[PDB]
Amino acid sequence: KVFGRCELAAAMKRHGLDNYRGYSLGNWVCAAKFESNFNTQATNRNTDGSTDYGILQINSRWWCNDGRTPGSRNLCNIPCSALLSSDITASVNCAKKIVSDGNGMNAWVAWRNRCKGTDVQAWIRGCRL
Ligand SMILES: [Br-]
Ligand SMILES: [Br-]
Ligand SMILES: [Br-]
Ligand SMILES: [Br-]
Ligand SMILES: [Br-]
Ligand code: NA
Repeated sequence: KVFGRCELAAAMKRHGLDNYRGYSLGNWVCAAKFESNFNTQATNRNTDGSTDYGILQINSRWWCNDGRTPGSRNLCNIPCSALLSSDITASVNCAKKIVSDGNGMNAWVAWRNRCKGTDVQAWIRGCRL
């Protein structure tokens, strides 16, 4: 599924992401835009052999199992394929663990480089929330 901007905002809000660990909704929508272009089916392989999955590009080295990342953990206790569903519940729950592990949303490189310190509220402007 490719989400619309306001559609994703509303889905994230319903799943408790608005102001989760102090990050306003616009941060999460901005990160999803530049990580996956709002596409739940996005995948990207990294040079170390791990793969990033889904709307928030969650990495297989630490967070999910994809059966092909040898030295890896599965901290969200899910198959990586569950992160590609049109239902974002799995991605959101896992993201909540990630953002809580100490480094905040800096775990998402695109957020750091393209959202951090910008007017992120712009990403939910005009939306019915
Ligand atoms: Br957009
Ligand atoms: Br915001
Ligand atoms: Br594995
Ligand atoms: Br959903
Ligand atoms: Br933080
Ligand atoms: Na893994």
